[PDB]
Amino acid sequence: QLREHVEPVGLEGYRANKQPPLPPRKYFQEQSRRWRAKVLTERGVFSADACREHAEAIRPKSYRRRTGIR
RNA sequence: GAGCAUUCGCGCAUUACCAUUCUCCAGAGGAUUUAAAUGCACAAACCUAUAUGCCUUUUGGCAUAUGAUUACACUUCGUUA
Repeated sequence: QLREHVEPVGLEGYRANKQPPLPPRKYFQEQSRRWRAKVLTERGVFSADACREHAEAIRPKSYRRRTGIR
């Protein structure tokens, strides 16, 4: 609590002290899943969208950990 | 039958990002999402199924008359100052 409010720790810029993003929330995961199902249905497996989405899925991602319940 | 000649038309096809790890994982299951009538309801032509008045009720029951009789009117294409 003192680290949050009393000592001066969050006083630098944004480019310093920035964090990796939190992982995508479940609504956005469901939206992306629906988009991928749409793409594989009406555009095909061998499309640029499907292959690019798979290629972006295979690469690792730098994330944080959720601390709260939301 | 040439032509995306024309239409803020219709249907189909197509559009590529390159990291960098603090995301719980693996299975089981078939919901959600997307796609489209050969499904549903009708519509349009096409084919099939006597007159007066009473009651009608998506339609027939009742008297009369050309009437118990093998018989009878009509679709005429015209054009030559």
